[PDB]
Amino acid sequence: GLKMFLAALSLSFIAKTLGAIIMKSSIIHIERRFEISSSLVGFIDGSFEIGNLLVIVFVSYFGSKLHRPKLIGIGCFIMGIGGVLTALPHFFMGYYRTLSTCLINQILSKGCLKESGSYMWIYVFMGNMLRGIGETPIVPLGLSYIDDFAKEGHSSLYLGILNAIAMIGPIIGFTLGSLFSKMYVDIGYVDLSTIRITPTDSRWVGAWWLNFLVSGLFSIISSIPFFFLPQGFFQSFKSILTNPLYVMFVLLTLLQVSSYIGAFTYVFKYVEQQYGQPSSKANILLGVITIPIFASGMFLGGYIIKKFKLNTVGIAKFSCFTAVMSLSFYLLYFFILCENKSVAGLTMTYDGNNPVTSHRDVPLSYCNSDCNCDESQWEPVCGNNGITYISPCLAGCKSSSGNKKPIVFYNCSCLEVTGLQNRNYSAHLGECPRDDACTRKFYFFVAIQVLNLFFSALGGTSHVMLIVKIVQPELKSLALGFHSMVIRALGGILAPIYFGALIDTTCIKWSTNNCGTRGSCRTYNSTSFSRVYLGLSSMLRVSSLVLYIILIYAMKKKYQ
Ligand SMILES: *[C@@H]1O[C@H](CO)[C@@H](O[C@@H]2O[C@H](CO)[C@@H](O)[C@H](O)[C@H]2NC(C)=O)[C@H](O)[C@H]1NC(C)=O
Ligand SMILES: C[C@]12CC[C@H]3c4ccc(OS(=O)(=O)O)cc4CC[C@@H]3[C@@H]1CCC2=O
Ligand SMILES: *[C@@H]1O[C@H](CO)[C@@H](O)[C@H](O)[C@H]1NC(C)=O
Repeated sequence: GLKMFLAALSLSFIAKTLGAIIMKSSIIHIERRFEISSSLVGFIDGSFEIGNLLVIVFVSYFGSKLHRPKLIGIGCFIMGIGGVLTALPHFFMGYYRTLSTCLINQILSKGCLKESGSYMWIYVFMGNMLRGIGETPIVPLGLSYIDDFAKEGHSSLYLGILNAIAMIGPIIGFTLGSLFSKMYVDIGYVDLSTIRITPTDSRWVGAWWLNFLVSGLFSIISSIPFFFLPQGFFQSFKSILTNPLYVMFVLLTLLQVSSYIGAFTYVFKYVEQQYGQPSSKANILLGVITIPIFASGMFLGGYIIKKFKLNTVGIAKFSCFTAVMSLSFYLLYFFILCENKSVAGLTMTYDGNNPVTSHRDVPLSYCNSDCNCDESQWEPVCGNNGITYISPCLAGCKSSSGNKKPIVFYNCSCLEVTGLQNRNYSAHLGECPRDDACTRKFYFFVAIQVLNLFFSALGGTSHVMLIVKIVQPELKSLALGFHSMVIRALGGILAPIYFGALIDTTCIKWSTNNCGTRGSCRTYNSTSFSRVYLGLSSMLRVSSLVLYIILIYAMKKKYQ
């Protein structure tokens, strides 16, 4: 009889997952467009959790479940509104808007402060918090209703089946995300034949608002069927944290999730700054190749735990095994890397021959000297030598071909290598793409990501199964609830934040905002991005592994 409820919940789970990706696939765009640092784009990303942590508290004191289906419905409806709200800042903000050649010819010749636009991110941040306030009722209350209507061995298995179908969402999310990150932000408003920036450039902000509008409409449509369907605490918390093992595990999980959440939030920016790949490719490769294998990994983990008869002391050893395997593959990321992009004036002297300690305050070279011009304009042009430059004026170029589609500057004062004197010094817009070898290494990156995430998923269910055998039977609901709350809150709100702070400390060139304020990051120090990204994710992981080993030792003792 209750097939209706299951269908509806599946729609909702598909909707929930679609929502989460639409947020993490638009990070590279929202950040790029509202012009905020990586830290805030982490804050905005976390606000979703921030809302989740809010709704929890409000129900805990002065709230409770009542008529589950209508509640799930109002939750999904609020999630959809929130998606629509998050898309809304685009319709009342304005158009998302340097080719100046050398001006040796001419030499020695308030509103921005009051920029509400500067706190316009506060809109998206709110919308995401709405989404968080609305999503929370889905999972726990849906599982409660299931367990209310379930025969022997049904509610839990139902979680499994629903989780499987949910994996159809990330597939569409990334697929749609790959489609809308190729469409310029003002698509339909501006004639797309004049926009010079390309999807590979670092100023390209794709249609994120389409992502959010589609996610919101899907969420509302999935909220529709839920209507017309049905017709002390602290004391235990004390105990749950009194059990040393539980504490070890929650800490163990928190460490890994923070390594997962940071990596997910900034994987698109890492793909783009290390290898030359845009966001559209990354999105679709994660959606077509990685997600089916991730679902296969989750299924295989469940089956391995269900068939091989792995007990408590054994399930922990198996999950640790998955981790050693995942970490091994992750630690391989450090051998499939790529040299730094030589951005004259940022990683080297302007003459392109001497490398310097600081990106900041690099003295102008003869070539980039008399040509006085801005020093905060990121209009990158790469020359025949293959070294990126900052701006056509900072490269000392004199003449331009014109607004014709291929814009090739000439007579550039820099690029004064003596080996190409007979050759020209033309430099076309954009940065120059990385050598083929790096594009090749991108595929090793995708393969290592696939294998890592497969071995990660292999231990997915094991986490829930363990969090229930490490704790006394009468504390389970509270123990798993506190686990989920700690993981979501801490990992979700803090990890996108400090990962972005450290990625910020790796940034080389920032862009002026409306009124003289660090805006967004135009180019990064790839190698440092790695040591701060791949590095913080590895230590968090290694530390998780280290505690597991300790946990296994202890479990091997407690039961023996
Ligand atoms: C780029 O430099 C070339 C070579 O100097 C310029 O071509 C010469 O321009 C000047 C003035 O017209 C004269 O030397 C000759 O008429 C041109 N022939 C050459 C090769 O000497 C060219 O005009 C410059 N283009 C700009 C404005 O960037
Ligand atoms: C598998 C996933 C899509 C992308 C995933 C990912 C991708 C790269 C990544 O970092 S990477 O260095 O391993 O590539 C971390 C993660 C963490 C989990 C994250 C999602 C969970 C649900 C989902 O559909
Ligand atoms: C330099 O540019 C000229 C056009 O001005 C082009 O004909 C030439 O092939 C380029 N390089 C060489 C080999 O001189």
